Amino acid sequence: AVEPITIADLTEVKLDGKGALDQLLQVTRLHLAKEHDAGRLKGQEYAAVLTGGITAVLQNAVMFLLQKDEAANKAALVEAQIKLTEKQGELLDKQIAQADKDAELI
Amino acid sequence: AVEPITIADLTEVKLDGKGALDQLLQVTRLHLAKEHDAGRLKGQEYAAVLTGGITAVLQNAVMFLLQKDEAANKAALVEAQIKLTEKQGELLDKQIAQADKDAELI
Repeated sequence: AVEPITIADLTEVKLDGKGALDQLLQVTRLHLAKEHDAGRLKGQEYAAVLTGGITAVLQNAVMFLLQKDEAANKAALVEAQIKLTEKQGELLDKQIAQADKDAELI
Repeated sequence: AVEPITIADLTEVKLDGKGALDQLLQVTRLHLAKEHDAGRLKGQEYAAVLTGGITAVLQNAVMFLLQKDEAANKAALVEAQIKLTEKQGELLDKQIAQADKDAELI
């Protein structure tokens, strides 16, 4: 169950790839494109914003990939522990009555 | 019970998608649109604010997705432990009386 996360997983070199960096850049491009299509951006702020954003987007994507997968696993582990505590509580509920019946042997 | 959070979960590439980034951008757009509809914004501050916000919104969404799911699981685990401590307290309440009755065997 060990899928090795690789540079290909982060980003393949193609512009239209499926890497996380690639798709974040694509969505940024779409938002800027709609903004320019409406009368609100010239063709130069479009480049300025993207170039400014590149490194921050990279850092965020790197942060995302490392912590992404294991969080769901942690949550499932927690809910399994929830059920386990349910059962321990039930056993102790049995325990009190068992001891109370055991009282008079002494 | 392991749903793998993916890039699609974070954001699909479409503008009108259901990704967290997409919906945060949509709500920001709605607030700015109402502000412009009232006589309070020109069509250029609208672009300036959005472009400035992009990366901060991205960072906040990434922070949100990782910690979102497991918090509820942690809370449920805590309340299960609450019930467990209830039962342990009851058992010890049985314990004191048991020992007091056991006193004279020595």
